[PDB]
Amino acid sequence: HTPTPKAIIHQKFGAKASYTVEEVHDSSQSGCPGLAIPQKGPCLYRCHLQLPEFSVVSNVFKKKKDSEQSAAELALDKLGIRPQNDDLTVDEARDEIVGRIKYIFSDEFLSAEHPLGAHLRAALRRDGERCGSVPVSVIATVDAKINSRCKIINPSVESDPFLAISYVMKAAAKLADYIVASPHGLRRKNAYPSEIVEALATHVSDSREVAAVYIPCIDEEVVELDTLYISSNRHYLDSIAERLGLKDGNQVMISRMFGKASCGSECRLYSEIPKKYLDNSHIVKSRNARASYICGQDIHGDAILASVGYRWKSDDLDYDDVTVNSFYRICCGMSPNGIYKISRQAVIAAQLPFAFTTKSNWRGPLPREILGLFCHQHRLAEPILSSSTEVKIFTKSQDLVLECSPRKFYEKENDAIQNASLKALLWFSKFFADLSSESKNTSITNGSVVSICYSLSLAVDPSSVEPIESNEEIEFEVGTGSMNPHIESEVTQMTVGEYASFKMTPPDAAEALILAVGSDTVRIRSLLSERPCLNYNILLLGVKGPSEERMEAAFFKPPLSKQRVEYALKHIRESSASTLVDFGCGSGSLLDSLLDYPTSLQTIIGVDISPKGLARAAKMLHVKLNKEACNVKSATLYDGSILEFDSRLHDVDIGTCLEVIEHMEEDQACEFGEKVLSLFHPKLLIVSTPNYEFNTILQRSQLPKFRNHDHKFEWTREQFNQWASKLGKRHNYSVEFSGVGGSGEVEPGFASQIAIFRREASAESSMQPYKVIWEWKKE
RNA sequence: GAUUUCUCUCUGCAAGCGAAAG
RNA sequence: UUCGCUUGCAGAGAGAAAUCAC
Ligand SMILES: Nc1ncnc2c1ncn2[C@@H]1O[C@H](CSCC[C@H](N)C(=O)O)[C@@H](O)[C@H]1O
Ligand SMILES: [Mg+2]
Repeated sequence: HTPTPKAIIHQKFGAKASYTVEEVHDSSQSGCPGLAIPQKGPCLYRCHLQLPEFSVVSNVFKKKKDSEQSAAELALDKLGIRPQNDDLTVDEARDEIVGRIKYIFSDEFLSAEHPLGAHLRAALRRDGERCGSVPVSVIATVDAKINSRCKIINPSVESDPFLAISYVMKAAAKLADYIVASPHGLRRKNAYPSEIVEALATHVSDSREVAAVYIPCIDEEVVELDTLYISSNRHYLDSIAERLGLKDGNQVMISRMFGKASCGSECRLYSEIPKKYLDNSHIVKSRNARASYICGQDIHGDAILASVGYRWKSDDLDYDDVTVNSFYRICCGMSPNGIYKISRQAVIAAQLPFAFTTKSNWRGPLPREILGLFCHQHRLAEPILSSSTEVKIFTKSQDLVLECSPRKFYEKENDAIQNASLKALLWFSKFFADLSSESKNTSITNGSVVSICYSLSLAVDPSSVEPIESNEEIEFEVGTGSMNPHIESEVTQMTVGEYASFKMTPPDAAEALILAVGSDTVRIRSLLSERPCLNYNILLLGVKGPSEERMEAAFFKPPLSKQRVEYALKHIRESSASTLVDFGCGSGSLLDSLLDYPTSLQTIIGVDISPKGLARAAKMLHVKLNKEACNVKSATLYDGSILEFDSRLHDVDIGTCLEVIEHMEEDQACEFGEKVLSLFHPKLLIVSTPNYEFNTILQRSQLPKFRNHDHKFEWTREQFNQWASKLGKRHNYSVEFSGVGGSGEVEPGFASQIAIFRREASAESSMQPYKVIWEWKKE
């Protein structure tokens, strides 16, 4: 385990080197002088680390988090990688161990917070000769110092736990100065000074029972509930020992911790210690199959599965009631299909799907998560996921145990990752077996989700009818085998509102699963000896059709938008002019295309109310006017509302307003018309807004049948034509209609309407509401 | 227990890119 | 304007790890 974060390293040298995050830019965005707008792009970071002497700085970084490491990275490479490089000399681990123990049985330590303190303190309360003796297993387990050292002296400790006990004893013998090995554990040589212990008893901060499990090594034997009792006068281990038949707790062994996700409590497996490492007839005991699986360590003889231990600033014992069904849960919790079931809270109801749709059609824990959780509990390294332009590898201690690669490259980081993670999970699921006839009592598409309410009961095939798994609401992906098959086939017939039921004479649920779900296990065990059937009762609550991925497509050969620009460009060259206005210049596409070709225009102007849009445009104009601007001499962009008059724009010859009107109110459309024609006097004006009747063709793949979630309205060819001509006549303009898209002949009409207002006739004050956000004039 | 590191998910927000019935 | 993709920031929630005055 080398996760050596430069950061933690600094914690070893006190909170003396302060970090400061500073935000700087990397010129990764277009440089545009003069713009009064601000495109707040991602800023990169670099960290400041003030260590006593000198201070170090990280160079540019994308992640605030990476930089802080980077500062610690440059702080330690300048020192000589002095803290990371330090590792243990084998014999030096014995010194740590030795010196550590010595400190533990020292006077002062007796009143320490560290779990040991309660253990050591508790050891004084042990009856008879057992007094003052802490059991070996505790000196090795509770304290990680001993473990970190023990691991270095021997990795074989992980597989064989009795080894840490022998190293503990041997270190105790070499340092016999205040440590005496007793048939009852380790004990101090001399009495704790009377005052220290009295001082201790004054401040103590004061018959409980903790149900656990009893695991036999004899396969035939049943695993049963064995409730152990803890008393303030006896170390909890003696209580466990007492149940395994032994005489001391000094005999008790302790496995690593496990099963938090499976059972919900931190567990240990207490078994006995072959008298060989203790004295440090001779008939070793039978290996305990079950016990060994659960904890991933080899254990002998019977064992006790329990969740007990001392916490920190407390003398109080912490525990949880492990029960018979906690045990079965822990097993099912080892397979991936099982982990999924437990994570989903419906073991008999769910199943680990075989395929991945979209992260919106899935249900329960992601293949990736349930995978990583799987490896860590399995004594393995986080799975390495390879993305190419998917390939997932499994690593455990430098050894490769699984390598996978999926053929389809879904268009998403997560999705390709999740699909590979399922294949992997299916494989491991093949190592432990999991995944009959039916009778019934009272059209759905793959890629849909059903919300059922199901109820399961175990009873004798006809005090015998007992509920096992109930559930009010759960959603299931349909067609990915994400639920028990019988319930799936049953449901795909049902329609919303129905309650169907059926039973399995031969229970389809592997008993380990039935036992994992059911609380009164004693009654469940009985029913399983006689003909037991499993009753399913489903009520359908809702459904949701197939997924929606196919979202966008190109319909018109040249894309609609460009034809619209082209069309308006034709009018600009056909009638030659000077000044042009762009009421609603999005990001400058009209102006983009317009400055790509030598056009007899003199000065351009864009007006828009969108700051995010005016920014993209000014940058484009900056680059476009740099190539030889064939004819322009004063480009300008105003952040303003076209529904407003600004004296700065006068003498407009050509006037563009490409489909903006439809983006505002129907009166705002009229008011805009009114002002543009009357106040600005454009010699020519081009307005576009799509023909509404066309939307019926595009649907084939405020109002119904609308294009944007922004359009306030949409017009028919007759609606537009009317508004258009009313405004025209009332202001002396010549109006002609045409569109882009299809053609004026084919009945649908044009896909987008266009009205060309022409001044036939060919009262002002100053007010500058707008705000010049960008300007430019050849000098 | 103090502290701290690293992850993943959720929602919020910003930006870059691409496209379109804008 | 609108949608989709990618990345950075904040907050919340779950999870793993490590050190702690001899
Ligand atoms: N009242 C108003 N004043 C000015 N601009 C407006 C406005 N209401 C909407 N707009 C602008 O109208 C634009 C509509 S979409 C832009 C289409 C443009 N013809 C192109 O093809 O690039 C948006 O950029 C929006 O900011
Ligand atoms: Mg529009």
